[PDB]
Amino acid sequence: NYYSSNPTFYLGIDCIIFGFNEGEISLLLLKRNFEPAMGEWSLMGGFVQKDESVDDAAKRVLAELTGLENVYMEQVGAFGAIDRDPGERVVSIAYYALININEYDRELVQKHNAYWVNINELPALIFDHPEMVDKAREMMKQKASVEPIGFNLLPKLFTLSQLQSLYEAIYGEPMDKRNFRKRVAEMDFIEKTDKIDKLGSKRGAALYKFNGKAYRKDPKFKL
Amino acid sequence: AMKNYYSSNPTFYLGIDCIIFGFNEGEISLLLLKRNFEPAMGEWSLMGGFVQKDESVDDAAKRVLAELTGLENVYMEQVGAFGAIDRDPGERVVSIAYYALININEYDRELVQKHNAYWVNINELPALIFDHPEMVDKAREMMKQKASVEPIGFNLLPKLFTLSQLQSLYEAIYGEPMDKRNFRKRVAEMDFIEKTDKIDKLGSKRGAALYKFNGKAYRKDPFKL
Repeated sequence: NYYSSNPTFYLGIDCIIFGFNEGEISLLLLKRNFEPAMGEWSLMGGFVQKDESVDDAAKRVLAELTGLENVYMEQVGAFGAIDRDPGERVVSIAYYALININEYDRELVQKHNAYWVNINELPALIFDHPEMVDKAREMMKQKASVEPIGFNLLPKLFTLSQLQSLYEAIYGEPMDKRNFRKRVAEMDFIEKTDKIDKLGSKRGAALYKFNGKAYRKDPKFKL
Repeated sequence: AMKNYYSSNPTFYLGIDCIIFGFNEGEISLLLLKRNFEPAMGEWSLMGGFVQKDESVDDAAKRVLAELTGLENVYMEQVGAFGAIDRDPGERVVSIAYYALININEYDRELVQKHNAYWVNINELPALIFDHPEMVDKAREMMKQKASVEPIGFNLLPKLFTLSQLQSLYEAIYGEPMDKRNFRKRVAEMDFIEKTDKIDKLGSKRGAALYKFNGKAYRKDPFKL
């Protein structure tokens, strides 16, 4: 009764999907195999349905591309400039996700014509997607300094050089090897295993694990 | 082929909701509606509205705020998009919450009276309808974080303020007492907080030195207190 004199709008979802590999952060991007903007680069996206909450729409859109569930996700914001989408008025809610770049459904990715691209060497993204990406990076950077969300970008078992390399990539600057390793030593919820990562016959390094339960007993993450 | 790329999807009401912070006599307050309209007439809520066809989401938030307070060029931050299915039991509404910092000594009182709105101490709030309590919590958390790293607090104060008022404000932001001496030191070292030759006079017996925030000077060189 009360709300009907107001207009209604398409509610897009757009996903900034972060991955980490070989000292580089990358985004999972569509090279669109559909109109509008076929052939152009964009974030993975969709629309909110009547079935679902906005949060669940984000989960669904991410699962449609990657097959993943229970993904670490944060809402970035609601982008609502009038002409952000030239085809129609669409207000899009952006989310970012941190996934293990080693674990996703390769079939689904191939069928969406999607690609991992280094975050500092992105092609031109359509619409206001470049803007969304900028805001997502800034928020993730900020959160990753005060909370251990970084470990979602790594496999369950990781080495310290891998971990250092992650934080070097997040902040785009080198870190002192020595004192970084002391910060981890006195961080109790980062447990050292008896397993090693064996890249090759000449390469090995101790594998560590992130202990979620032990972190929440004392949420003192800072590095 | 893309003929129904858009139209195959549903459309939703886009709500606007404003958490409006004020500060006065050492307390942070929120400007709330005791609704004089339905739904939830007689219950307490945030100031609200809906995005229209001619306007962006941010401009909707400005408009809504202006409808209540008459204020423009207000410091505002988008809090988030709240899109749980049943947040509004009457109808499906995805609402985009904003917070605003205003000077409680300057607003349109008849506009506020028209909307039957009242300032309430943020620690002694009435029950708010729908998911408004969740919006306030998130807004408080965000505003607190931002105020430690940027000088957004000065929007809560008059152009001229005493260090006593400033300290009081930050004590209220952080809900804890601060060391008067160390606080004075951090303000003395900030060049963009200029001391004035004016004093705040309450009676003939009360006086205190007034200060000013110089945004120009600040943006030349950025704040931590």
